[PDB]
Amino acid sequence: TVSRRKKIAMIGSGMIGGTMGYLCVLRELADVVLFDVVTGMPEGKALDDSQATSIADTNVSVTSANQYEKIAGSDVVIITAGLTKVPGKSDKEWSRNDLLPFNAKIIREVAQGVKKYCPLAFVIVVTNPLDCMVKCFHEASGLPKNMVCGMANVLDSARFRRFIADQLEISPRDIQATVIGTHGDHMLPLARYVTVNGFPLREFIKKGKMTEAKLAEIVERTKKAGGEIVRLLGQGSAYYAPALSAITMAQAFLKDEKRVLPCSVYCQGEYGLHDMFIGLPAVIGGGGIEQVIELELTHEEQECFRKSVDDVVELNKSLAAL
Amino acid sequence: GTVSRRKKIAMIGSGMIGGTMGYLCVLRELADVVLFDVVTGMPEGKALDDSQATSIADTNVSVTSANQYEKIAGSDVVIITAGLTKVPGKSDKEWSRNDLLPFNAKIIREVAQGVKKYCPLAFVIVVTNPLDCMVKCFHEASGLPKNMVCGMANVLDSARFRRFIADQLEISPRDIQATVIGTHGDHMLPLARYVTVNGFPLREFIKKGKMTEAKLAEIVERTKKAGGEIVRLLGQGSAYYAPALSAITMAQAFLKDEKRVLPCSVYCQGEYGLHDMFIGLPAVIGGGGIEQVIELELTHEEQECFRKSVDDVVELNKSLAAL
Amino acid sequence: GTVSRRKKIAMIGSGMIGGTMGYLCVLRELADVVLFDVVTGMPEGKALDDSQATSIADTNVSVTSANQYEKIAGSDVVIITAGLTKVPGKSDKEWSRNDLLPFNAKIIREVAQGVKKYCPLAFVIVVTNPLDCMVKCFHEASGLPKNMVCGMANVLDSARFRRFIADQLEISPRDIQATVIGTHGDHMLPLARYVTVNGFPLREFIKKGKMTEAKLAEIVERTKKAGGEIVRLLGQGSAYYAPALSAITMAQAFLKDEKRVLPCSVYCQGEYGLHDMFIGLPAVIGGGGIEQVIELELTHEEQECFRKSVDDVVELNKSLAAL
Amino acid sequence: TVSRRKKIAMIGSGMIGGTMGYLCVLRELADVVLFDVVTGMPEGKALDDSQATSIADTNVSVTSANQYEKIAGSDVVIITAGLTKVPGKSDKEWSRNDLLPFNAKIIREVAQGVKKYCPLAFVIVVTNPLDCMVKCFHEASGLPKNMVCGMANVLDSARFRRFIADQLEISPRDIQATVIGTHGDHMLPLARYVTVNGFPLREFIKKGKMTEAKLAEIVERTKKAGGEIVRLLGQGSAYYAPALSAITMAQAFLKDEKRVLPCSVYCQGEYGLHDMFIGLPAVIGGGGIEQVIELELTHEEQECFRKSVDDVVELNKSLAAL
Ligand SMILES: NC(=O)c1ccc[n+]([C@@H]2O[C@H](COP(=O)([O-])OP(=O)(O)OC[C@H]3O[C@@H](n4cnc5c(N)ncnc54)[C@H](O)[C@@H]3O)[C@@H](O)[C@H]2O)c1
Ligand SMILES: NC(=O)c1ccc[n+]([C@@H]2O[C@H](COP(=O)([O-])OP(=O)(O)OC[C@H]3O[C@@H](n4cnc5c(N)ncnc54)[C@H](O)[C@@H]3O)[C@@H](O)[C@H]2O)c1
Ligand SMILES: NC(=O)c1ccc[n+]([C@@H]2O[C@H](COP(=O)([O-])OP(=O)(O)OC[C@H]3O[C@@H](n4cnc5c(N)ncnc54)[C@H](O)[C@@H]3O)[C@@H](O)[C@H]2O)c1
Ligand SMILES: NC(=O)c1ccc[n+]([C@@H]2O[C@H](COP(=O)([O-])OP(=O)(O)OC[C@H]3O[C@@H](n4cnc5c(N)ncnc54)[C@H](O)[C@@H]3O)[C@@H](O)[C@H]2O)c1
Ligand SMILES: O=C(O)c1nonc1O
Ligand SMILES: O=C(O)c1nonc1O
Ligand SMILES: O=C(O)c1nonc1O
Ligand SMILES: O=C(O)c1nonc1O
Repeated sequence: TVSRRKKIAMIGSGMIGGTMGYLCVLRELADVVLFDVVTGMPEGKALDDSQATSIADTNVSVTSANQYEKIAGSDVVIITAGLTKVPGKSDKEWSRNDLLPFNAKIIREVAQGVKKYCPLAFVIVVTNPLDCMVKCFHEASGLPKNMVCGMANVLDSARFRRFIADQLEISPRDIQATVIGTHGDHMLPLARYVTVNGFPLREFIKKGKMTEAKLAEIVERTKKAGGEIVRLLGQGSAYYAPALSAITMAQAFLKDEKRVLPCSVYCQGEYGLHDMFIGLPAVIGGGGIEQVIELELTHEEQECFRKSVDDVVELNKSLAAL
Repeated sequence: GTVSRRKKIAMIGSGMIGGTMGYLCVLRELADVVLFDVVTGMPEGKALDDSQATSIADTNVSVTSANQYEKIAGSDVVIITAGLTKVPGKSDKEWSRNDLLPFNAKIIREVAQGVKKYCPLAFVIVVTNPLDCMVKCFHEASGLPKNMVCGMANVLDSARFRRFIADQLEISPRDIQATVIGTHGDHMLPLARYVTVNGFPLREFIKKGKMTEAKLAEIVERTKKAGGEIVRLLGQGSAYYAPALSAITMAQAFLKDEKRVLPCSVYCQGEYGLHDMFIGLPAVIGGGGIEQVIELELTHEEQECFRKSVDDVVELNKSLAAL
Repeated sequence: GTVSRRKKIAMIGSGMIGGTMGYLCVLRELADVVLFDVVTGMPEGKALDDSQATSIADTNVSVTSANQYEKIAGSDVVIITAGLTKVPGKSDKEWSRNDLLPFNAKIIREVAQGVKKYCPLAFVIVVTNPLDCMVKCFHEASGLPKNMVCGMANVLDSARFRRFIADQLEISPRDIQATVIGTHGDHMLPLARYVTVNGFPLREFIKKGKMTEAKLAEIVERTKKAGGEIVRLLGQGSAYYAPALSAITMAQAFLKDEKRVLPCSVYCQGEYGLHDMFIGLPAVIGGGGIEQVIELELTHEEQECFRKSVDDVVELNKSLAAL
Repeated sequence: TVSRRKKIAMIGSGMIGGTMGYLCVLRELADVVLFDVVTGMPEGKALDDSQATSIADTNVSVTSANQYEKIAGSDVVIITAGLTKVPGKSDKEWSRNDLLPFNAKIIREVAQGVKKYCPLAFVIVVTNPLDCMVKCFHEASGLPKNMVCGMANVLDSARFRRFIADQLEISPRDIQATVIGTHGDHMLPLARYVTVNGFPLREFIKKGKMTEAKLAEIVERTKKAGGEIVRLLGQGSAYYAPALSAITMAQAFLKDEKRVLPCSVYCQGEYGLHDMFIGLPAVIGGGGIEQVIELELTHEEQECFRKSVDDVVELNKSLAAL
């Protein structure tokens, strides 16, 4: 075989892992390995997803595994391995930060597997607490700084954009709305940078297409979106938009698209941040994280951002203290 | 002042398959979506998740949830997945689509009243098991035209048949034409004789050593057991990815009048000598609904098998009337 | 008995752009296609070529040719490319869209009568140059609603603006929002101040050294001269690939009610203080046709430029009445 | 750049070359190099096609060239370089065989360029007389037998399928109709192998959905399709379906799809043919031509096939005698 297919390993074959494998089948993006510690269920997802290639009229290989040697040769690795909720807690008390002691353990295990079998892969961490887990994976795996990132802000921005799109009655394709920062209650939806095909939202508000109170409400909804879905589902958390967000990132790498997709990235001076990962606008291409966009935040915005930073910083301190 | 309105598909049942189909509509920007279910909460969680996905897919369709049939009014297509997947008490090995009869007949008749009242002009695709029995139940309970009601099953069965063959021949499933007809159950009939590689009979490939007769037979058996295998491996519910895509592919064939050949459970009126019943047959789906029902020249042997398939639907239909 | 009919797009003019748009309809299975032209023979050659392509694309739409307006009846959308691309006698360097006025005004008025008679309910997209002048000419000659007629131009101009910026910043054009408004000609206005990278002002990228002001200006000039450069390089006719995609993108926004922001020549009724004329402005295209006309808070400087753009269309419209 | 984009070189940037570059832009299939001996026009096509990426929201590089070093690193090379008609002749007398003395020269030039700058590419010859030209390119370039093929039968089959699809009122996706043999008047539309999703056409005829006379007519139309389009266009020949046919082949290689796409391939015993290229059913994947399907032709079919073979054989004799 002179021209081999792209290969993506889904470390974690739950709701998101399986849905991402499905997206690969639909777009014929790459061969898929549905890895997981659970036996049985992954083979079931693998069979379901592979059988879908017939109807999709595409041809990629979807298999399951529980041995890390199976992910060797992966171009991309998307990690969803972990718990979605704390055993016992109610949905009313769902908190991403509480998954720390449970998932760090899992992420470290995965890091060792990747370091050993596919150290040249581009890694996309999904597992929560996202920003903390990406840093955890980076340290444990030893992979280059530009080849590791966490999917979060693309999802947050998707919500931000959809809400605005509904109000303005314009397609979300033409709404540029970005959320940066830690993926949690202190994420920062950049209201001042929201544009309609480049045109500042401020101009649409001055014309009565949206009220300042509605924008504020949309900014709040964006932050609460994840918990809202957790509350409404009853079982687990969001997986459709999250799966597409991660795959969109994977494709940007695979096809060297150079798409601007906000994701938790390694900081070396940007925004005055050092030795940590946090959500920021970035460009993803064949070189991994090729650009970290440094925006000129206002003082008011810097305060909000600093609080968002405190969250990861304390989260990372708790991680170390274990 | 909208002159050009988007297509609308109501998903009656917002479980694993319903939500996945809504996701598909988002990705292809196929149609606005209504995720209907008797359960409140979950559907809206699905609607939010799927609608938020439009942003990343850069498409624009509306995805909302509902628990009131008035919401499905105007739907161009209705795909029904409402129903149980497994019978409480039964082991995974004991899983049988037929045991679902007394639980889902009730549900399908309710849905029938809802469609009859709010969107009687829709093209209806039943998915709920026992499929062939449920489609017939929906059709008589709803009163919709015979060419506007069908059941999704054989597209899924054929997909498996095709994927298995494709793997063995090292050829894309796009170029494997393998068809399964009959009742969606243990007596479904994978038409081994009609398997082709871009029109070239499989037997020529076998004669040339590409694969053996024994493997063909192994694959035929595997096709029949595919559902239960996944039920066993998942440990919860049943398949939904391929099922959702099968149904949406049929829905799209209708919406865009593609005239695709997609085997599904259809109303019989003389084909293969059958009357007043639904069963899997190769059909052509287009803007006119089920536009053609292909009647294949089956051999006596295949007829023997097909009759066992019919016996099953006939029995189920009897068990239904016996309620 | 077809309940769900495919969309229908009539291509008035089956030259380079018309045929390419039909090709696009085939690939996306967007709609049935009618390749209309006064010339006989060539259009049918295009129809055969494009229809045969459906097989390889595995899609199913109808592509036919015509020379009689009765054939475009029922069209949901009409894209007009009928007209000359260059003036015989003129050198390539002398190429100017304005010189096409006396040759295409005649053609556009004929097409107007055809649409008025056979498919007056269509969403019409004019492409023929001089664009802004031709769209206005079509609108008054046809009598169609003001929200159902527009001209494709600025989407193409913006595409160039975006591609140039994208190359310099090493970012996909998907994430570059660069817009051009005004008359489709040497006085078009690439809005440098409104150029963003996913909403982030370009000036921040310039301030950080990613690219210089001089390059921005070089690109602004390049955007204006793009058409003539291609005319010069091709040596025959003018651009058609990006043009065809620009028009089909607008057509799709209408057909599937996507509500996309696509700058195009639209009917003015007070925006920027303009009345009874068409000119390029950012607009929102959906199922209601031109659903929104965005009026940007232009600075005096940008207003000065925009006024020169308006002066051009006003002059052309005068030259037209003077016929 | 860890993950580089696929690269396709269009040797010949005329109607087909440009249209293929356009398809790459639409599908984001690969970066495109529009090569040609003509200067000016290719840069115009390159600009037009690249500008289309913005509207398509894709990101690939489309450039032009007239120096072979520019095609270095190409994964695929599609050759359309050549004349479409004999200078002076009327459209009434159009014949693919007459382009021989004009295009062999051109194909040999291209062979030297490919051999030198991208010998590891998968080559798809389009230039006519197709079957003769593929053999000409193979001999001159020295590329492996499985990495060189000629696009023709996919186009012929597309016509065959479309005509049948219209009559049966079924999508061409579900019509399997194949044409094999030399791309010319003696091409062989395999009427006995036409199926509707695997179901023999014979069964649809017995049911009155199509008449035997209509099938015969469709078989004739298929052979005459190319000349018909030449007659109707006035300028050149077909390019839309031809461009999609070649790109579909290129994609099958690039993404290792293993699609059954009839194309002129190297024969080593198949159908009793030796040292020549001719249209036959084949599977295209990452290994190039991975399979040559040998069908059990009836005696009647073998006669027709042998005449089709005679055509290339004599064509190849004329090539040698130059
Ligand atoms: N960043 C974001 O925006 C975002 C969005 C949604 C969910 N998430 C997070 O994604 C994660 C997965 O969500 P989900 O819905 O797919 O959950 P899920 O429970 O459906 O799947 C998680 C899977 O991880 C597997 N797993 C556990 N330990 C493992 C190990 N050591 N190795 C391999 N696999 C292991 C489990 O068996 C399970 O199948 C959660 O931690 C969730 O909080 C993040
Ligand atoms: N034909 C086929 O090939 C095929 C393939 C897979 C599954 N199925 C069948 O499809 C059905 C759905 O499968 P699933 O995986 O989505 O199951 P699921 O359990 O995930 O979802 C079924 C949904 O139906 C809803 N429901 C129940 N009663 C209802 C009512 N009266 N009105 C509206 N909604 C109601 C439930 O609340 C639930 O959300 C099952 O019966 C299954 O056996 C058929
Ligand atoms: N708005 C833009 O941005 C833009 C971009 C490119 C080209 N254009 C303009 O688009 C037009 C078409 O460009 P093209 O490349 O397709 O040109 P073309 O010469 O290839 O095709 C124009 C076609 O119009 C046909 N035609 C002439 N009179 C007609 C009539 N009365 N009825 C029906 N058809 C008639 C011709 O026979 C010819 O086939 C030109 O006027 C060109 O200047 C505009
Ligand atoms: N196999 C098939 O099914 C099929 C179908 C259609 C056309 N064709 C053949 O494809 C070829 C191209 O068709 P087209 O419509 O694109 O023609 P075209 O005239 O539009 O383009 C051919 C291009 O080849 C270029 N060229 C000439 N000599 C060259 C050289 N030495 N190096 C590089 N480029 C050179 C020309 O400058 C011209 O731009 C013709 O020979 C035609 O007969 C084959
Ligand atoms: O943000 C979400 O929707 C989410 N769901 O599970 N984890 C998350 O971060
Ligand atoms: O066929 C299947 O996979 C299936 N799963 O649930 N019902 C079915 O028919
Ligand atoms: O802008 C162009 O490229 C163009 N080509 O022909 N007319 C035009 O406006
Ligand atoms: O077959 C065709 O259409 C053709 N057109 O130009 N050369 C050919 O072979």
